[PDB]
Amino acid sequence: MSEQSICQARAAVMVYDDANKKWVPAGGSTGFSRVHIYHHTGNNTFRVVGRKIQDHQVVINCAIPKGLKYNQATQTFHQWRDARQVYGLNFGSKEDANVFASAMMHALEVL
Ligand SMILES: CC[C@@H]1C=C[C@H]2CCN(C(=O)[C@@H]3CC[C@H]4C=C[C@]5(CCCN5C(=O)[C@H](Cc5ccccc5Cl)NC(C)=O)C(=O)N43)[C@@H]2C(=O)N1CC(=O)O
Repeated sequence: MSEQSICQARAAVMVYDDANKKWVPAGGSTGFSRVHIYHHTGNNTFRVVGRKIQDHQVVINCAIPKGLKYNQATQTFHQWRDARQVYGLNFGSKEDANVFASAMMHALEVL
């Protein structure tokens, strides 16, 4: 397989609607997702890909660039921003937040 999952964590994936200063559910679909970080070993790249638990819709698919600032705002809500959007993960548990942050931080160390 070209891409290998390095973690799976449960979270409600949010994107920030700057115009209304409000978080809104990614993909317009309230509820929780299974959120992976996938590693493409060929070029050592990483992306966050999350799918709704119910209907499998992909609600996030974003690259993790070198130098990203991953903000652990709370024990259960982490966020980061790129050139177009601000993403937030409202984790199902502190354990899920810890798993995801570990993998993210690993990725950011090896990029
Ligand atoms: C899904 C509900 C949600 C859950 C939990 C809480 C936790 C706190 N919180 C926030 O939205 C916080 C409070 C202040 C506000 C102000 C601005 C925001 C919003 C937009 C981005 N931002 C930044 O602070 C970024 C972070 C950053 C730093 C460094 C690198 C990257 C980033 Cl992204 N700052 C820049 C300058 O990039 C922000 O997160 N905000 C969440 C929240 O209240 N709710 C409840 C609701 O919304 O009802």
